[PDB]
Amino acid sequence: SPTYHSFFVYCKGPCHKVQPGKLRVQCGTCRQATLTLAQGPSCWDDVLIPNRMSGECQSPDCPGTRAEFFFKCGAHPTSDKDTSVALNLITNNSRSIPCIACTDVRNPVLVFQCNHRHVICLDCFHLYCVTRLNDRQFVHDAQLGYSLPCVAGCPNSLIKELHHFRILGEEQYNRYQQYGAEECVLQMGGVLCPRPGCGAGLLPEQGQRKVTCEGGNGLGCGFVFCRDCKEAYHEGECDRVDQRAAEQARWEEKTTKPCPRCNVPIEKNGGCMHMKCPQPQCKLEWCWNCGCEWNRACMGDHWFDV
Ligand SMILES: [Zn+2]
Ligand SMILES: [Zn+2]
Ligand SMILES: [Zn+2]
Ligand SMILES: [Zn+2]
Ligand SMILES: [Zn+2]
Ligand SMILES: [Zn+2]
Ligand SMILES: [Zn+2]
Ligand SMILES: [Zn+2]
Repeated sequence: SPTYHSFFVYCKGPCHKVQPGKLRVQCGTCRQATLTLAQGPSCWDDVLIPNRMSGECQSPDCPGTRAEFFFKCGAHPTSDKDTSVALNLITNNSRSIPCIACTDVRNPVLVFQCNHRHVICLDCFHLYCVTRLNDRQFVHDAQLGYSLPCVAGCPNSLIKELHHFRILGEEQYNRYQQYGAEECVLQMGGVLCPRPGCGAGLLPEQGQRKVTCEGGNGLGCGFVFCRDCKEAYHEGECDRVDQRAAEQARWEEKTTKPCPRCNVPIEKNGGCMHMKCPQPQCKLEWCWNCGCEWNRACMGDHWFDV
């Protein structure tokens, strides 16, 4: 069996891309991996929202009870300080839901938070982002920043977790981070350097037709152009969705398994994989997905499932 990954993070290095991640927990007081939970997480809310969960710290002389969750890259060994941000939209495609754009079944996939919960693959999410970025069609939000909604155009589907734009790659992501400053230069009646390589945000004298690509702190490529036609400076004068694919690509379209040791059935209590046999004879703790004994690798790879 290949490893079942519930979690995906963006690793700042050495990976510099999206990788499967490991979920971890520590005492919110002492910041040590000694926080014991009465019952494990079952959803993203349990791990993303501060103080949502509780437990008891096994550390000597620590009264902490706050469960603090963080993620790490799974590609390589990592310090417990080397945390990465969780791309909570990215989902394990257990259900084999087709993509909304290429209609291929891939894993993992990004699931928007609209009502229909449309599904899109990471390669097609990249394309959607780069297009919107080039056509300068990101949506401004009220002090939130620039985001995108579901590719279907659904309402209430803006991505709140802006780090999901890291999946564009460092080049495209840098552009996105600079999106606002570009928009604002233009709103101030400024202009961008016509040279595709440069594209500096310039604020030449109002009225001035002759613009030189130069600016604050050494910025500039030295190109000298006309402000009206964007050509080099001249003396004289100028001269998406498929309706069927979108219905197929919906996240919302097995409930009991026999205990592995004793065989009495158990019903799945939430999204948590940690199964505890209530049967006195047995009392096997096991992983709902893998059917094996409960263990750290399971916690890290898929403590809960979505
Ligand atoms: Zn990494
Ligand atoms: Zn503690
Ligand atoms: Zn949608
Ligand atoms: Zn796709
Ligand atoms: Zn320039
Ligand atoms: Zn001109
Ligand atoms: Zn059992
Ligand atoms: Zn497992």
